[PDB]
Amino acid sequence: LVPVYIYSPEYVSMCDSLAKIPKRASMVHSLIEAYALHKQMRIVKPKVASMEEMATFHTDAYLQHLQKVSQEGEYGLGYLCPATEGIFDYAAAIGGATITAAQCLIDGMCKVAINWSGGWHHAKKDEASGFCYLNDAVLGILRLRRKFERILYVDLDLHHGDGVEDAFSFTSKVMTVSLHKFSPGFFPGTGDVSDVGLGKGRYYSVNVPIQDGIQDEKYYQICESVLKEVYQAFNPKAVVLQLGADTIAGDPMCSFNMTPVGIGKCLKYILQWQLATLILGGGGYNLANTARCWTYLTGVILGKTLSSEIPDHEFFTAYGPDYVLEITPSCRPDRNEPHRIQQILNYIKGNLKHVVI
Ligand SMILES: CN(C)c1ccc(C(=O)NCCCCCCC(=O)NO)cc1
Ligand SMILES: [K+]
Ligand SMILES: [K+]
Ligand SMILES: [Zn+2]
Repeated sequence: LVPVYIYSPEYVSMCDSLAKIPKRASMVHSLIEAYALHKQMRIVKPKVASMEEMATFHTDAYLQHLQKVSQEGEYGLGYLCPATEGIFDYAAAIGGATITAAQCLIDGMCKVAINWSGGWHHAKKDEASGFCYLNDAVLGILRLRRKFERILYVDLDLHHGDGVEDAFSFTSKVMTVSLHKFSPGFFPGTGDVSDVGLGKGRYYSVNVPIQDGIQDEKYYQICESVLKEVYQAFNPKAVVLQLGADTIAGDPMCSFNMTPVGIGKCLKYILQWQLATLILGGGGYNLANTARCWTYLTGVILGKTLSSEIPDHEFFTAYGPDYVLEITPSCRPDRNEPHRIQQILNYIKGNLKHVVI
């Protein structure tokens, strides 16, 4: 019935410590609360993932090493994933939160479960990557598999959801769809349209490479085109949706030129399928804009229209100088040639023809 909102004071305090997005969790929760949206959701405390729960995907060797280094502060713990004190605990908290959301969906407690602090899509079974030390999305998908036969993973973060795609590269039980920037030197470097999965999983991986400057209209046209085909061919029983906000105009990633409205249209399209849906966050480095985005998306989920004026709350000053919920696109050029986008969409349409349930 009402959406499940994964939250607890302890969980947010933990997430707030993440070095790349300091206090972002509190900002997001704070704005959602200022709009009184929590009163329309079922608040559920997340559990902490146990070593064995994390091991449903990650290797013991990796988890044991992560735990060891987290104690002092060849597993990818380099420049992007430094071994800081307590990182194992922060990771287990987020993995546990996504698993908890998955469990709520399986129990039929709700049709939609939200963990805005999740979405660490780059982590591999035995390697940390791109600020991600644990892949909570994979953990949630594996939990959902207990109830739902086919799971669709959709990743709208600016970056390719390589960790999730790789985890399920060889299977047809989980289809991964990622829309992302694909350019020379842009992390992680994978996900061209020709990347369709491997072996029994061939054609069960979908990738839409996009160039700088994409805006809401074209982005939704692409997303609707792909998801329509995906739904028809794959007939998913549940969905895990990653909504990293690093695609939003104003993000220091300076790549895409989206607004929450565009991402909201993609979300609505998925919500109309009326399937169990696990909602996750992800990237988003302009903190106030990420809070604006996810708060607006929470409103979309609840079917509510929010006031344009940012309500007074703990982080009010961060929304200056205009203090409004809407985000204005930049004047950066759209580098996406219509013909190339059309080619990409047709290539994908053709690939999905190979998918038959
Ligand atoms: C010259 N020098 C020392 C460097 C140059 C470039 C990078 C980099 O791109 N790093 C990758 C940035 C991480 C992208 C992950 C963001 C995200 O939200 N993923 O989902 C690093 C160092
Ligand atoms: K993506
Ligand atoms: K797959
Ligand atoms: Zn990202």
